[PDB]
Amino acid sequence: NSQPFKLDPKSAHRKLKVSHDNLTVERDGSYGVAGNVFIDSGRHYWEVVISGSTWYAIGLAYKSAPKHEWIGKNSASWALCRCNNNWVVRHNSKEIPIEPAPHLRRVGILLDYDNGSIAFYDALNSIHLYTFDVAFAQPVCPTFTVWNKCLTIITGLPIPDHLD
Repeated sequence: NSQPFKLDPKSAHRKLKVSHDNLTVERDGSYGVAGNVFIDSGRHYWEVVISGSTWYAIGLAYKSAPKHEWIGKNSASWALCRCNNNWVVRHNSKEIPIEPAPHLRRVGILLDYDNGSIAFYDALNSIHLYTFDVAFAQPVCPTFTVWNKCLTIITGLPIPDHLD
C-alpha cells in the first residue's frame, strides 16, 4: 500500500464543496484543494475519477506553493491539466502538450519520491501520458483544482502491475 490520504477541507477554495468523507470535490480562479499529507519518501499511487469536468488540474506541490497556486504556473507545482479540449502538463509555467485517448475518465498519479518522478496515466486504458523527472527539494502534497463538475480521489492503492 502507498500513502492513504483525504482532501484537507481546510485547504479548499471558498468556491469548492468538499464532500463529508473528504474524497470528492465539486465547484458551487485557481479553485483548488490539497491532500492532507506531505510525502518525503517512497513510491505512491492514487487515482482521480473525473465526472465530465472540462476544466481541472491534478498534481503535486511543495509546501512553498501558496494555497490555490497548484496548476503548474510556478517552480513548486506539477499538474496534469484539462483546458476544455486541450490537455497539457504544466511545471514552472511551461505548458507541455499531451494526447490522451478521448473521454479520459480515470487518471493515475505515480509519485516515486525516492527516484524523483511524477508519472501520469490513463488508468482505465493503462496508457502512460507523461513523466516529470524531479530532484525533490521539499516534501510534496497532492493537489486538485476543478472549475466545473467534480473529482473523486482513490488513495492508499498498491502500485499496479497493469502500468509500467
